Amino acid sequence: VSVEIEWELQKENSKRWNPEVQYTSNYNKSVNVEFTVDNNGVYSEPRTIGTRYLTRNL
Amino acid sequence: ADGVGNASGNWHCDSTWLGDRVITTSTRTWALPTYNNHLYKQISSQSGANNDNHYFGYSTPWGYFDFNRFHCHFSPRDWQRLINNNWGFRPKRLNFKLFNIQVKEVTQTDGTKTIANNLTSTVQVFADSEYQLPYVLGSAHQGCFPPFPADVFMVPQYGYLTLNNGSQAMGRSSFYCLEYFPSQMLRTGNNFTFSYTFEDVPFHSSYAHSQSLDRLMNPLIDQYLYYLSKTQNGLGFSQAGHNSMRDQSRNWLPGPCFRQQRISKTPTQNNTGDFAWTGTTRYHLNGRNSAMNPGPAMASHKDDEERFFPQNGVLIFGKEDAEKNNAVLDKVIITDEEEIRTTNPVATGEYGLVATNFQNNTTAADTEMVNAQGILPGMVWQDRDVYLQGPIWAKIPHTDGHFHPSPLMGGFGLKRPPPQILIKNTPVPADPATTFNPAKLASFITQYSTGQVSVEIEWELQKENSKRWNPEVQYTSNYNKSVNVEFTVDNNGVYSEPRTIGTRYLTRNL
Amino acid sequence: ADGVGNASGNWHCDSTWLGDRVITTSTRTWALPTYNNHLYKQISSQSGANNDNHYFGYSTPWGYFDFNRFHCHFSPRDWQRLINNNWGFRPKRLNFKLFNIQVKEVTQTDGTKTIANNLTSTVQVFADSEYQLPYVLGSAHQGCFPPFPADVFMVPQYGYLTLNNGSQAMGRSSFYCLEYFPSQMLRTGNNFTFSYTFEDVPFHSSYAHSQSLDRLMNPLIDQYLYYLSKTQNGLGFSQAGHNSMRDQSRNWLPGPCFRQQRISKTPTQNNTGDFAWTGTTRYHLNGRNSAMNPGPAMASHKDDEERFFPQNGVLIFGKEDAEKNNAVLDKVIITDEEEIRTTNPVATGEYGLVATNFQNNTTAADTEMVNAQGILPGMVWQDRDVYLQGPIWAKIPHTDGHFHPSPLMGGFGLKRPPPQILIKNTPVPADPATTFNPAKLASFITQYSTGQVSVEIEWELQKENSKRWNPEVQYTSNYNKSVNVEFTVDNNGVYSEPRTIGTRYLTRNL
Amino acid sequence: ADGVGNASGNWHCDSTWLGDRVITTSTRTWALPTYNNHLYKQISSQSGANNDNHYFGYSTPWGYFDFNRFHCHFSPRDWQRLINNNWGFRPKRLNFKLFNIQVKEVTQTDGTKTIANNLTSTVQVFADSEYQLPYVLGSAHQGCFPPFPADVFMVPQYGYLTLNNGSQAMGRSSFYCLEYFPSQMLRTGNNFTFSYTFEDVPFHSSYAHSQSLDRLMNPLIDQYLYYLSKTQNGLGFSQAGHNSMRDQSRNWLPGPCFRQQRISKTPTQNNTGDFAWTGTTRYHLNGRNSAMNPGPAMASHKDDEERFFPQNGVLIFGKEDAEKNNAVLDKVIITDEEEIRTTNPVATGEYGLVATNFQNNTTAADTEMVNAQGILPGMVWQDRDVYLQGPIWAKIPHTDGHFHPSPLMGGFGLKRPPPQILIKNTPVPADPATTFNPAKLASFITQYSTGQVSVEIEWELQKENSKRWNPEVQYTSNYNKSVNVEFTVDNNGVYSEPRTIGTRYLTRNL
Repeated sequence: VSVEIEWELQKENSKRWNPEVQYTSNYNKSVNVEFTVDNNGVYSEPRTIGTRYLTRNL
Repeated sequence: ADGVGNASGNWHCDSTWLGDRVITTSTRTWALPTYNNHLYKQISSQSGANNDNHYFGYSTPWGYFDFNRFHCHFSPRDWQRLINNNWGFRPKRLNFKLFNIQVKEVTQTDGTKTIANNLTSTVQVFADSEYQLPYVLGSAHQGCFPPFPADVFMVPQYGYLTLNNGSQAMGRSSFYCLEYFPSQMLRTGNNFTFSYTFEDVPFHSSYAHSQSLDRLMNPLIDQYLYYLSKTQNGLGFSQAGHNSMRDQSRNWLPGPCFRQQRISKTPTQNNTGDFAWTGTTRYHLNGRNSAMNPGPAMASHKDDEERFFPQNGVLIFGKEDAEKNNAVLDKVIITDEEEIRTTNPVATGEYGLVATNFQNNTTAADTEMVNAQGILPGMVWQDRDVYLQGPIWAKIPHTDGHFHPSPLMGGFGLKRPPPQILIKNTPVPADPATTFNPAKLASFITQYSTGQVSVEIEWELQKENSKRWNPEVQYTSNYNKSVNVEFTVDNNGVYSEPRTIGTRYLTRNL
Repeated sequence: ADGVGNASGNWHCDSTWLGDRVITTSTRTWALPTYNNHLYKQISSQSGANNDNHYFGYSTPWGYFDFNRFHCHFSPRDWQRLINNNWGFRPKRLNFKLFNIQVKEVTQTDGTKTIANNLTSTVQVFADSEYQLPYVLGSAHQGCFPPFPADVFMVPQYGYLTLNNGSQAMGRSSFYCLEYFPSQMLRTGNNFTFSYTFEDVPFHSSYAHSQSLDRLMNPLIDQYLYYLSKTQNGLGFSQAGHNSMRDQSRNWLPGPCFRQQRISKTPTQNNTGDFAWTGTTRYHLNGRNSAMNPGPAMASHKDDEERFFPQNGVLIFGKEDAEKNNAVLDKVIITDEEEIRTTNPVATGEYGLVATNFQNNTTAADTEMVNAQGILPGMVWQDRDVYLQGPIWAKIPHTDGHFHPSPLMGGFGLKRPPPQILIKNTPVPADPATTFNPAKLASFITQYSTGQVSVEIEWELQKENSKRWNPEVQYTSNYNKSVNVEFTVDNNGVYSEPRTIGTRYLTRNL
Repeated sequence: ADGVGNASGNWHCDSTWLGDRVITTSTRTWALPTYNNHLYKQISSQSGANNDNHYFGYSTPWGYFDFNRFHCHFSPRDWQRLINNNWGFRPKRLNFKLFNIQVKEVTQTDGTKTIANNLTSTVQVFADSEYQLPYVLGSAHQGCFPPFPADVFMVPQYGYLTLNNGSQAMGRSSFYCLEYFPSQMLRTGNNFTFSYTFEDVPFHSSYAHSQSLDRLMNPLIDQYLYYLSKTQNGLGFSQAGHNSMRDQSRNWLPGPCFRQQRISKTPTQNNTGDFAWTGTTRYHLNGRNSAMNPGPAMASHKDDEERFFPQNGVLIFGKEDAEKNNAVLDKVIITDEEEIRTTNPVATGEYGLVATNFQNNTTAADTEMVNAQGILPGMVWQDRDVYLQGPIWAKIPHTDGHFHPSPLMGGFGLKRPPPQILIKNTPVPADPATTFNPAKLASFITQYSTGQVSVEIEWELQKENSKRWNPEVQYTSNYNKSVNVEFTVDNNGVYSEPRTIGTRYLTRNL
């Protein structure tokens, strides 16, 4: 079974000077890589990821 | 843009009444200092402040122009023409111009100040037309064009707030550098012009209802519907009619309310303790309390109660000589929303009574007051009135949802309001050292600027088509003699606005 | 070029992101003194100087404009947009403008300074577009456009060096008179514009490898090739596989290295003597020693050694309040090249081990460390990263030969770089004597100039096409509360860059 | 794509010699199991492994096709035709086809296996043409097309490595899901075709020099230049000539070298200890040591030393019956690079001698050996030879810099090499439960697939234009009688490649 979805995007036009908060992987070493399979082939989603990172004025 | 000896604009101050439109034009003289000694600064509340009062933000070297009050554009006579003859009005478009720029340099010397023209200095100006900066118009700040066209005013300094946690900042807090925008640079020969079109908005309602929501029926005829008129010794049902209007079935409901405390203009009728804060109605947001002022549109008092007003529920203006802090009642002017008592609950009362239990042979029927009531289907209401000295528009916050976005201080809610116009004196360094120093320059020539500014607004009018036989109420000057004439200068040249003037005089049926 | 009362340019400071391009525009206010009291001067080192430090050259009355750092053109947010989303970028073209020229005269008088406009004075400017002058951009000097657009800066003085023998000069030493060039002369109404196109250069690599050069094989499958796995009691040969990756045959070699001394950020782990000079790696040229700083691109430390850094092998920036001399470790920011450890040797280790003898029945096999290794066929390497506060380009020396001319401090090597832009206040003599004197005039009116300068650069971007499933590392602000916001002004108006920001976040396979 | 009873391709195995081109075509029969029971798995080294051997990566359910050895495409006779007649060759283009797909299902039952056709099952295949996956071809792994066209081979399993720190992973480590690519799905009637064009690459040099770099002069004539021929009792200078060739001035230098240990094929001439690891030349990368095998192209031995070979410096192939671990010398075939001794240093010697001090009246002149020497201007060298059983191409790592990217195991360096072709049996679930279970399905029908695969490569040839009078050396079979014929099957049907065959037979001047 296949499903294709087209999504429309709204770009960011901010004049903010300082850097934004951004979703990032941890750069440090670890036993497993987040959002991958383990040694037994089980895929896992370690954490939830929302959408709200960039900012906007009221 | 010609040069030193040629004026770059003329004085346009006028009002033109054309049919279903009125065009106001206003010109004033302004003066702009150097703010913050050219620097941006982080600003925040002190450690000892109440949590409700903490903040974090920045002050900028820029100034900005604010024409967001009705008396910037309408003379008192013009306002009278508007409100006595029209059921509604709204803004349509505007033009803005900055001209006759003059830059001055000030030198302290030994004992006295010396002022001279700096012919080669520039001022910078830009309009934030993409709404990329925090929008501080619409907070009812001072610094507008003065109501009397001969008065000269100081341009206010621009600053803004961002996310705070106590007195500190959060990672998502934003810092804006206004030099990171394109801006026009003006020498004394140059000028700046901007034009803008208002988005469609509904007419402000300048009228009062001549009917109340609970008396919309024909007083001569009974209803065909029945209500429960008797419980004692068995149920009984009756058709309501002219002798019981409180019992008739109806199609609509009064508007929402959030009840406020009741203050008396008679001093002996008030409690003598300190309830100024504890008596206010407040909203709780991220651990901080804010007064809900003025809050939802609600009538100020009911019939024959005109001595009372809601504690935080009405706009209050100062008289010309009023102090900034702890002015007495006689020095302020309290607006009165009584005209909306036909559709809106009184601000200091309950919405109504709701049933709380199940009545039976052994249990009486119980009710309790509802002091805060949100929207219900079938509700109708009027928004707060606008005033000659009150605000005009506000920016609707950019959010997923809002409901009926009429700004609660009154006026027109706009998604894309008139843009902020920012202005700054370009810094002119004093003589630098003759050996290279990498530090940023800290030594500047003392300067300020002055010029004229004009704004033209086209307003659309909604005419009155009433069949009312008897004369209307109308706003009028008093015809009797007096020591001064209202809305004029006194013997010392001080202009004053003696009273507030709303818009609701003509009437309309529900 | 119109005249006194008309601005000759506008403030353009913006960034525009279009598809595979980003256009930065930067404007600043500058001030230029008179340098050297209008004179050219021979300058040289003192007799007592160390031979390594001798020099001979000239200082000129001219100043020059330097925009050769990334933070001149990119706000911190813009830099974030760049590095989180793109695998590479390079400059394409630029425009330069000098405008709103103001010339001031200063008079000492009796007790206080007086400053006035000199409307008829001129400033001279020219771009050395034929590269006829010594090119001093690209030496990482101070005096650039400040990173924060509201700061005002002093234009640095131009000087240069030529051949020296000790403190003396050689017959082939060159002297350049900058008045022997054509230059434009500007009064307060005039402006100057220059445009330039960058030569084709490879994209900077803004990415880290997600593989290391020694792990490029399929871990599931053995090699068909054999290696010598056993010498004891006779030779034996094996096919390497997942359990011995150190033995597999490979196609490529790590990049070159020149080993440097290892410094610890933990104070007690360092020797307490004076090795600051004697510990550095140096090159010997015409009898003079120069530190090799930063030297070849090499990784700063290996895994889990992040407390160590190479003595002369990394760029080091000061914090805002750092002293010029002998600042402590906590006052500086040390860059970290660890991302290139996948292809490049660690700066503080050996390249490897080489065989030194012939083994036999009576003689064991011997090896020794190779601490300096030049290029070999089959080597691959990454160049040093670029930083928000680091340099952009350098002029490739004009020579018969060079190899891989990526400037070692980082950035883009250019045969024909952006030309030097030279500027000077034209001398205005004071009143001469009324009897002819042939001596050159020594008495001048004290003057300085100020104005605005703008530079626009178009950058080409290389997009990321990765099939990586899991999320990338990304540069981010901290989300927690803090007393100040990073990369902003403080309560006194001082802008500061708290940390260095490299370009290597996204990943790519080898 | 017609259906069950129609073949989807024909057997194409041929070689066509046309002028300056040769087209090889190769077809084989393959079999593909289910790998990893359909799962992706994280794989890593054990805790007890040597740091040099740690790794982190993933094994995938996919297989892949590898034709990256010369004997996949050239019969031994064809290779002879190539090397005896041509000075060079390079690949130009290729076509790939997968066809006659058959999917089988296996059932265990009670005592014996049962195999049947699954007519509706599919296999998935795609070519990674954008180079988005780790490229594991070019590591000399097993699993290629077998050299003898009648042999049937198992498709090898695809896996890859990413960044490791010890046995753990780093944030920048990448995970790739191959189902996140588009792929063609084939039932038994379907086929797959792919075509590719090689990028321009230089011809492999199939020739040996008939001159050595140190004898390029005219032996009959003296030089006009002088050298220092006498120091004793005063300096003296002479013109070099035929009797002193070691003293003549020359224009060029031998190629670079990194010296390796010397192993004897005579067992008693070797040390009896364990130097297998400690004797190797190694590079040090991010704390890990890797043998430099084969390393820079260097001649295996000097004249009359043919019993010696460099420890880690030559390709070594197994004889047909060689063990995987600790095979004795008689069971392996050691390649010999002696033909490049004309321009390249011998692998087991020094590059030369360098001066270390300043000679004077009291101090003798000193030199020392240089055992590792990088590139110098004026160097020339030959790259390593290619072999009938050796690799063809390798992917040049994607990096800022590389030098002379000829892969060190031999063959053609390619920025955009022939893409990896990945293939997998689509999983077919067994009967699921009749009540919904959200867990992923763990129970599958046991299947494998088989089919034919073809690859056609067009090669460009560089002809020989020599004026040499005397006959060349040529690769030849032995003409004498023998029990078996070289490069054939034996009485049991085992094909074997008895010896390695290089390309360098014809000669050319320097």
